[PDB]
Amino acid sequence: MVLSEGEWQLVLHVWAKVEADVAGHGQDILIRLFKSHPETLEKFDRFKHLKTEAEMKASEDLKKHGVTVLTALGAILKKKGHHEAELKPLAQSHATKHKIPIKYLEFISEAIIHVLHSRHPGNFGADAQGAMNKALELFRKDIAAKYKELGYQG
Ligand code: HEM
Repeated sequence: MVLSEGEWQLVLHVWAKVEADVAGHGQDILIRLFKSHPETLEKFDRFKHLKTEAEMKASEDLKKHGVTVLTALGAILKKKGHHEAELKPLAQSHATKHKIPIKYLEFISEAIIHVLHSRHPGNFGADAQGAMNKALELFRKDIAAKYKELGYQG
């Protein structure tokens, strides 16, 4: 699949808003993920024990990891499809070290869309949401392909 320049502009326009507060958005997204799909929390030996949203919000480690993840995702999106190099180390650690099924990548995609829709309604209309979904689907398709080459494909 290929996104048009118009679609990348919609994606990068809302992402610029997200970058005004990377830590806050990372927190909102991770918490949304963990509450909506509790099973995903089990994959993190570092956060596995967090029982409530209040505990999650209070976690300095969780906030730090949210920044790390959003920064990695941001670097990928800014490549506008030419992200092959960035995808390699990412696919290897998630397939081989962390063992994350593709199923989970869809869950986080949903969380990202949910959060952007809540915080940026004016820059996240139907067209902008379609563009973001297309960018995330592209990301998932490429990660899935790498998973297979690596001998995993979760
Ligand atoms: C947009 C999606 C994703 C991105 C960009 C991303 C990115 C990252 C990055 C950059 C790290 C740091 C170093 C490394 O590669 O290990 C990491 C670690 C990790 N990721 Fe992801 N990830 C994504 C999705 C997921 C999902 C959906 C899960 C689990 C449900 C997951 C679980 C983990 C775990 C268990 C670690 C290590 C945590 C630790 O002990 O420090 N990742 N991820």
